[PDB]
Amino acid sequence: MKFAPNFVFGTATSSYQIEGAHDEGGRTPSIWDTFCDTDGKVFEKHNGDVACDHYHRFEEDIQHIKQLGVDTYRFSIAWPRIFPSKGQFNPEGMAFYKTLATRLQEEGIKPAVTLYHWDLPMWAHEEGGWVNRDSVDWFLDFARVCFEELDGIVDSWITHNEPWCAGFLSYHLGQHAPGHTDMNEAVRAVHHMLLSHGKAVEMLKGEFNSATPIGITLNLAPKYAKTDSINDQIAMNNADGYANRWFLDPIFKGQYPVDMMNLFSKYVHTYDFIHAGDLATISTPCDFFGINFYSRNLVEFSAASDFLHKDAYSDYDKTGMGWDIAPSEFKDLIRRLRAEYTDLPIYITENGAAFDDQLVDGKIHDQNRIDYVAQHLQAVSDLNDEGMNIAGYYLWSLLDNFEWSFGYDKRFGIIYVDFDTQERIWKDSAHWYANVIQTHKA
Amino acid sequence: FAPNFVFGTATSSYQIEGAHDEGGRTPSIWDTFCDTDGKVFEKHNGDVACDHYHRFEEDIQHIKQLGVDTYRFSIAWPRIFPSKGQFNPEGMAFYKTLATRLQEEGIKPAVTLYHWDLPMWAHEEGGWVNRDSVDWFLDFARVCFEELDGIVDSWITHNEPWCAGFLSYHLGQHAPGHTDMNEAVRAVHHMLLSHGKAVEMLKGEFNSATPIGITLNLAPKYAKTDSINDQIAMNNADGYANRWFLDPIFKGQYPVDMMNLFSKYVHTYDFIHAGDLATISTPCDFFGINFYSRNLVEFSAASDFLHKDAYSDYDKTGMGWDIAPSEFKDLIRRLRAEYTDLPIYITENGAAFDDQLVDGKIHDQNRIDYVAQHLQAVSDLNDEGMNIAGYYLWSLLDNFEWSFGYDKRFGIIYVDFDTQERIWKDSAHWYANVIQTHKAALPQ
Amino acid sequence: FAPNFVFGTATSSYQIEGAHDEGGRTPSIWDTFCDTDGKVFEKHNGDVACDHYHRFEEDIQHIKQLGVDTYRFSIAWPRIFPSKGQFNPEGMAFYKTLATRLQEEGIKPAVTLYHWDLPMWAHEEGGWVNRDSVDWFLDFARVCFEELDGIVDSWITHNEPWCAGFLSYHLGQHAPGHTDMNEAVRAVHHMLLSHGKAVEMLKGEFNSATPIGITLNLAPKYAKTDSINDQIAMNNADGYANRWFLDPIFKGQYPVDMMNLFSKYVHTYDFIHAGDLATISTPCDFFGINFYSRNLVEFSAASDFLHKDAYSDYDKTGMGWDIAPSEFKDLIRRLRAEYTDLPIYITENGAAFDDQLVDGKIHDQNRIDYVAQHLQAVSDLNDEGMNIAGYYLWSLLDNFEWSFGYDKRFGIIYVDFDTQERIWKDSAHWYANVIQTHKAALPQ
Amino acid sequence: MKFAPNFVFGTATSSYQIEGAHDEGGRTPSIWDTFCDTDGKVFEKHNGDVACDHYHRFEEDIQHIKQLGVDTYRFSIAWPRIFPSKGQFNPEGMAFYKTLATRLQEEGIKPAVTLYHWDLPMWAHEEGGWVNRDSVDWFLDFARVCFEELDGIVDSWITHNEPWCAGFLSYHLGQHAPGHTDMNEAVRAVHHMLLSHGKAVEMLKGEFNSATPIGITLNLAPKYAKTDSINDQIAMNNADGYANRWFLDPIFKGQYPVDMMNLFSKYVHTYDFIHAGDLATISTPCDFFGINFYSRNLVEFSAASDFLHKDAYSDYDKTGMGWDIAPSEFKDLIRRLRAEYTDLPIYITENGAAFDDQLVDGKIHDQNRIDYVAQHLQAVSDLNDEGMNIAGYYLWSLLDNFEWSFGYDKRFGIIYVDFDTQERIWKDSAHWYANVIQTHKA
Repeated sequence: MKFAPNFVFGTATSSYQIEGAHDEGGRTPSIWDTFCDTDGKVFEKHNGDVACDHYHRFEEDIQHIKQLGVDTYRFSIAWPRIFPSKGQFNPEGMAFYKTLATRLQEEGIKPAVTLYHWDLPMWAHEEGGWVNRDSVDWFLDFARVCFEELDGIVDSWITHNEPWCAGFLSYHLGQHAPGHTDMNEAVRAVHHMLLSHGKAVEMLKGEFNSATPIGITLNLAPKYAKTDSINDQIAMNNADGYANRWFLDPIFKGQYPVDMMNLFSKYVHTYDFIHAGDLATISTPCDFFGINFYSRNLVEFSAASDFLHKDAYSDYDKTGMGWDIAPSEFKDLIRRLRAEYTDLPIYITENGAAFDDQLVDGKIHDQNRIDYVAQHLQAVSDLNDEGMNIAGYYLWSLLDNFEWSFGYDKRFGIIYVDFDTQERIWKDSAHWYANVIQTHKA
Repeated sequence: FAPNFVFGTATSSYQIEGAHDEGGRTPSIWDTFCDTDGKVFEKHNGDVACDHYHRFEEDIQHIKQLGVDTYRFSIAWPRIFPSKGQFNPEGMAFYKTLATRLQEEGIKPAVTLYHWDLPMWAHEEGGWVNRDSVDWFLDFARVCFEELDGIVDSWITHNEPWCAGFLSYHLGQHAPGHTDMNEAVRAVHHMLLSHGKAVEMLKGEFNSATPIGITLNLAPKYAKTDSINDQIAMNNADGYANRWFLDPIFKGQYPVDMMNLFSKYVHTYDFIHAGDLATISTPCDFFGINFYSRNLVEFSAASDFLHKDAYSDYDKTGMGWDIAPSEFKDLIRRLRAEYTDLPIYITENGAAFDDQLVDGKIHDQNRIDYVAQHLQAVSDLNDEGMNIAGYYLWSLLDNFEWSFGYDKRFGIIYVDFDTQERIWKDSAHWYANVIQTHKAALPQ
Repeated sequence: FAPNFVFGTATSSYQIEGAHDEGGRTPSIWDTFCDTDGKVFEKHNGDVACDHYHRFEEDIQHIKQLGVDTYRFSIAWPRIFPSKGQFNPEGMAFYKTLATRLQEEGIKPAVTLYHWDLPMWAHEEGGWVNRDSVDWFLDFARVCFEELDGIVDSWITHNEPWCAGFLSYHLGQHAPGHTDMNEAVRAVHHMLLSHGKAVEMLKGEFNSATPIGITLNLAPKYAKTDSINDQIAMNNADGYANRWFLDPIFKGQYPVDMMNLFSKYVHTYDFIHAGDLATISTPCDFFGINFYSRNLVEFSAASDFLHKDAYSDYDKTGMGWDIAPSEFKDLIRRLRAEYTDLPIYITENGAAFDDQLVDGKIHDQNRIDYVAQHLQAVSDLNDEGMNIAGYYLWSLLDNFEWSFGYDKRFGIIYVDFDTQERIWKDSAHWYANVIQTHKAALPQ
Repeated sequence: MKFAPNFVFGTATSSYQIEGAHDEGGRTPSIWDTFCDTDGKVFEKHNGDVACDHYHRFEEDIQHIKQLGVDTYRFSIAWPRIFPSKGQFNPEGMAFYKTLATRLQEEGIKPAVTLYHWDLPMWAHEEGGWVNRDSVDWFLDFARVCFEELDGIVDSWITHNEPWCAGFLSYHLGQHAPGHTDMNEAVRAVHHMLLSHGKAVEMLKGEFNSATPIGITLNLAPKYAKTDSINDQIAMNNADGYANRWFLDPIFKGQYPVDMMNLFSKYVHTYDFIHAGDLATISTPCDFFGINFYSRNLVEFSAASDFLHKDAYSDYDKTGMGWDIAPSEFKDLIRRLRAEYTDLPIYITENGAAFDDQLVDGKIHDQNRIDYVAQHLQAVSDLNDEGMNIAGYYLWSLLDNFEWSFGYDKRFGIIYVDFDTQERIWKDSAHWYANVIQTHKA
């Protein structure tokens, strides 16, 4: 495990998962506030009302981040804090992020700032949300004030976090807010996310004339055929198209994959929501490429599935989410990206694991989480020996937090959080990560 | 309840028998499915189960002490034809003895021919997807009729073709675990046609008057809202669960709304031959219903069949199923209005809850309450003229609950699967007392 | 025929009027469709047509000499509202004069409001796909009612929504020529709802007793063989052509078998709002039927709607359509058994044949024979109590036959489109004599 | 117009379209005999009972071919003459083809022999025809006796003619025999045709140890988008997949195009009829590549079409089939094939046109057919100047003949045939073609 002196270590969070203060500072509800309150959607109707109370306790968390010695803190800006109503900027909301980023710079920590990490304002939802092509303009007005007020104190920008989740998981499979099950809505939502990404990049580099590094973050889950049958090859292909190529191709090639457009045409009977110039804008050149990586999926064919695939039995070790622990597949992915897609510097903007953490005598001996991270850092190092140019690794997450549809039932943090008292207790993985970074610095 | 109302309790062969490779028994599709990775909870299987093949006398005594009029069980096809065309007298002898012993104790044997244990040899030739499955079943039913018709009180041809057909060949959750809608409609068709042919054989060729019928699981479907989309959703859920089976049996046709919907996958219906539906709808003596719950549903634009489950605020069993006795009543009234005047047996009803053994007892007041509510509904329905002739409580014993393995307990008698000890739960004592109370109300 | 049976003849505005840019008229979807390459035979159009807007007096005299009780015509929406919200008195004056003149000659005006000439301004806002089309139509119907209700004998709201909806927005053969099943179901819905709302307006707001109804083209469907696949095929052809329209109008619902089939393309039905179907099914005074032929169909595994045309050995018209008077009778009997007791007008029936002008005459014995057979069928049906109150012969004049242009002649009067000369075909003389003969049978 | 001395000129026919003698010499009916007799399927129930009576008049036709001066005569062998019943070889049927090819060699004319040109025996149809994987073996037994008895006197072999027609037009669109409309049957039929091709090639080169040149003939119709909209791009893609790539990819890449497998999965819910090794065999190396080329298609998107496309309005000059005259598109095609698919030598195994031929004073002044051929020969010459290696051109057809579902209503011949009397009358295009070949020979 050897990293170039240039390599950045990071840790990451998002606004709705940690901030709390959900109705303070002028903040109006997001699609996730109301989704948490919809029956059946979130584990035990858990919500982000209080979360990690980070809005109030940000100073303490800055100290935790300082003590880790990470070069970089990745966080998101709450859209509903900045534009709590349409066209109505909220200076109090912007002040919190201005302070946050100023304070991080003062402590010598790079702010890596995600603009959209899933907390769409309810007023936007009420007009059709991401399905409405106007969402692109709503997003640009949000990005514009962010750039006006923060570009000078931010180290890098990430436009969108996981449009597969915000698009497909949210509007097709109905597991994430706003919980719809409509493939036409989903492809329109994704398209508008990606186009909003491209336009914000053009805005930053054109009219702001800024050289701040900017890119998108995609979650990528490499897909494997259970057998070598032709059916299972189709299945892998289609799982891969649905999770990965539907996003990679527009961003890097300026095209959607026609094989997936044909498969999606069981629901989507026109593609005229893709206007001339959209794909050129989606593929506007960026400074780096962000990857959230958690696992692979083994799949096989299903004659009864619209998209011709279903999950297959996996015999791998699994995290407490039930996801495969899959570092070799992480390496397959990165090689593929370099062979097929891009030469840009890569940041692993998220990697991490939930395990059934046990608090005993004020400690958390999360050897399982240590083993997970160690394997993936090892893989990064080895990939960097092949010239794969992974510029950095941000560990998800700084803190245990609101894990979406699972609520507080799933802990991804290297720092444990008692959600009653708000106490932070470093897990063994925090102590170990701090040390790994220090060893690299020598 | 009426003086001729029957109280019962129910099991099936693979879920209780064990002795999976004894007495000439060869593997069923469930034996191999249990061994297929990812299909059954912790790869649990029916190798031992409740070891009933060995302990049947003990279980008979349990049945006797319960005071039930009826014991419903199934015949393991792989015990009877362990290979194609090769009858196994030792397998039949177990069932002949079982039924004789029940009669000797004054208990009516209600016998299910097919409760899901298709022989592997049949599966290896295409299973229920193959139209020859009708003849394979017929040969099975024929020898059962030859050897047992004199000793059984009633016959049930098929148990839950929605499960054996759709859950098994379309949704892949039950053996053999396929996910192919064309296989699944062919499978269901052959099961229903096999039922029709078995009833014709019993009444024509055997000239027997033994009551015979089919058992369907029926799950009434409700719309979340009154929007037309949600009405379409309820229509299609109800077609998929219920009407696909009820229409052929009682009307001699398949519902064309569902044929059209299924034509996203099924591009020909020529597997339905001339005469098939006339045979499927051949007249029977009763209609068996397995009832557990309702489903509340709504529309989904991204679903092939236009529906998905909607959130339910009902009290639920340990399966997460709604406790839905009012909906049971809507179901029974609907059947009388739209489908049949035949006498109805509730061939299964019951519940799984998280049973705790404490100081040798099982305080399953939740199961008691579940059953009480449905018995009350039966009684009420019978006051309306709805002619429910009996109720069989699923199940006598905790047993192998399919893809959930031994993790879900439906028994009124607890079974410790390490020791095979039977321990009566509170629900067993209570059920025995409910039957006594009903008998004490009748004039002797 | 009965003493109050009416004989008629029929046209529509765009097919005969001409003067396409005069009198304030702005273009319809057909004007622009005729100019779109590949859509209409030799890019023929309705610029001149039969020049009836100018020659109406001559045509009235022709109608008078025929002796018909009724003349059915349509009102050009682009003459009345040439722009959204801008009423055009000069356009209305033509129709006021026309109807007044018909009355003065003792001829009943049967008036079609929508016969396919949607204004381009409406099309540019989404046409019939837009729910606002209901209000646009309503404003059109309102002024027609205001200005003409006193002078018209009956109203027909819509002519052939299967054509205006499916043939136009799904199969792309008629204006505006789209091929989108979601547009097509929305279009049909808005046409039917517009009908319902217009009838409510006439009877509620205008408090008028003028008879009003809708006109559907209906094409009875037959299976090539008795296989279930061919039965499914006939079911789906009949749903697509007929039941999609009959069920909402007479039953207040859309057929769910067809909703399911159409869900290969249509993934939500929330364009049907609360109240829509109650309004669509509002009671009317008669039911209009345009009848031309049957279709024999069979199954096709490769067709979305599971059917295709089957070979027909029937005698055929110059359109290649079956000559099918027996099937006309099955249709009318079926309507009385399953849908309605309302009086029926045959608002169109007729045929195209390859007419030859020779020495100033047209010997169309083929058209005579076609019409004779259907008139005989009407008479026979009326002896059975089937209550067909009238028959309107399509058409008075050879005219613009849509995507076929002037290449197909349905008139009983021949029109030389170079000179505008009208020449009575043998069928016109014969029809006049048939009406005389019927009048001479009645006691004066 | 200059052709290498090596360039071969040809003319072409097929057995059922010219032979007649339908019930003589032991010949049993083909799927086309019975299709012609099925109501509604063929123009005026025309059939090949007599056709051009070539079975009897072959000597005269050899003389016509001689007089043309063509290097090559392309013809087909009637399967129902060779195996009129399953497993029952018919020496009388083989003798006619042995004589035919011996006589052509004696006159110094290369026989180019098509094995399957659409006349499947009714006994094969009765067992499921090309849908049945056993069709591969039935075909091999036919090919085997052909090779045994004819390889020594044949100049080249063509395994199959237009599997798009024999597969898709015949089993999906129902326009050709046996007239089915079933997409599952169609893809199975095609697959078995292609696999039978590959196996026959392996047989010829392995167990026969023969070096006779062998290849497949595909009809290829290049596809063009009406506009530059994304929808119309999808439409072009799918028209191209359906007509061309579904055949080109297996043959040259050993794969089916997954975009078309996904689109076809509206009807075809499993692809396990493609067994391991099938695609390797389908793509077995061949000596040349045969192209039947007639036209292009301009297409546009349709939301109501399963395969997302429909024909668009064409303003090009058209033949009497209504097909575009499209030589520039012919050149697009050949360039593409060299850029994307193959370097093998190409034979244009069919090119020609039907026009409303007028017989006046014993002549046929078919200037329209001359102009058509001239443009395409010109295009071949120009392509050969770019190094596109078109080794030869066979003009369809030697004779007016039975044009399938159009019967005798469509005349593709350079030699007119009175079908009452059987008289052959050279059209002006015959005289012109003869002369073009002679000019090349100088």
